[PDB]
Amino acid sequence: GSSGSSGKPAIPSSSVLPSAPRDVVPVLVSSRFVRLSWRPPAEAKGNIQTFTVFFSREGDNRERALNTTQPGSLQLTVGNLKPEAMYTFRVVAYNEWGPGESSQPIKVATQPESGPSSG
Repeated sequence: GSSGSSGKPAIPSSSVLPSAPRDVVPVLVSSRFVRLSWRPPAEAKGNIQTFTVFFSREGDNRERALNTTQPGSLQLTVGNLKPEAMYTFRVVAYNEWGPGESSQPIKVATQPESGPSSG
């Protein structure tokens, strides 16, 4: 796994930035959506607005971005996915400063939904 080669000038050395979240694990995965649960960062260094969760289909390079969590919850359910397909979910903390350390990219295979398989 190697992808990124990106960066901006005058950027903070992940000092006053929030530490990467706990290895996000697929507590609950569905055929259409996939829920994820992770622990909040102890050192936010300011005030966190929300958590950004990415998701992309196998092969493809780009990915969407869904940021929306409850007031006091680090759980976010991502829907509108494709069944019988490997997806790569991620998690990032966006605080006053900005996006701190990026979490580890996980791979979850959606559950089989009315698969075309001939028996």
